[PDB]
Amino acid sequence: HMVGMSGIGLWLKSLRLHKYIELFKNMTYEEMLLITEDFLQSVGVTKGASHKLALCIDKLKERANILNRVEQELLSGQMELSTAVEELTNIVLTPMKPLESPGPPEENIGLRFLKVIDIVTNTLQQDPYAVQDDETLGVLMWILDRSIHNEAFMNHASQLKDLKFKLSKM
Repeated sequence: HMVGMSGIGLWLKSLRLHKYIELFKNMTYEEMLLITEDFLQSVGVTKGASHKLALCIDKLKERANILNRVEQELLSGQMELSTAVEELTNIVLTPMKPLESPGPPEENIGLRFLKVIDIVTNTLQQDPYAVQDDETLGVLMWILDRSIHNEAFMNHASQLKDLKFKLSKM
């Protein structure tokens, strides 16, 4: 697989679409983002899966805005941690290019994702009852878990394990 596509299989499995793993064979990250429902129907994907995958690809394109929004609303106190962690859950397994990918930092998905993780874990440790929310804390630990193994975060794995360790001891 090419840059940013090492997690394509796990992502598809998460959407119950791993049946189409071969479609991505030598596809580049940029090509994946050019996928349309029309293209999928044309290459043998059922109309149902074509629509669903097209929707998922569209959501991939919204990641930067979603992360930007979560960052903002958490900093303003408008968004609950449970909500922020739910949003992250739907992004953590998506195909992400390495942090070292040149371009506007604001559009660097991996970077925005790690930024939100910092805000979340920081807001958490400052919440007197944070420890009492077993559900939210459990999802977050799973997120850190999947992030530690995301090749795009290769050079941050150490910091992530540390963070996850700190939280496990609250």
